[PDB]
Amino acid sequence: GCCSNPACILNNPNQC
Repeated sequence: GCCSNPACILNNPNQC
């Protein structure tokens, strides 16, 4: 999901 690095990390909401 977002544990590695999709666009999630940029905002760092979920980050997994």
